[PDB]
Amino acid sequence: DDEAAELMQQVNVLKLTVEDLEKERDFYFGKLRNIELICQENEGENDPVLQRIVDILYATD
Amino acid sequence: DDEAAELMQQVNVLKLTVEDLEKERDFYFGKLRNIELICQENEGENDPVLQRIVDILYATD
Repeated sequence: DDEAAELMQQVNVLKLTVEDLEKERDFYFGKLRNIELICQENEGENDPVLQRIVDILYATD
Repeated sequence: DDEAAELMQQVNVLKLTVEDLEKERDFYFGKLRNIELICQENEGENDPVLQRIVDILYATD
């Protein structure tokens, strides 16, 4: 009685959590992609500020 | 036998998924915050390109 019900509730909770995180992850990622394009389109400016933004975008750690 | 075991496996899978998404969500979010600061520090430039980046950062949809 207990065990299966407890796990089913946990699954439901984790499913809602994953859905919210997925949407947030995609929302933020979308912004980064839009920003990456803006930087790319203006590479001809030789702007040090965009270089900083570019380096942030491509950083691994 | 089946039910409880099936749900326990699903929980384990969802836990791993949430952990990965959380780290990705935070990774991307961190970049956006760093970029927001770069834009803020250079607001005195009146640069239309940074205005575009700022508007992307603050967009809701």
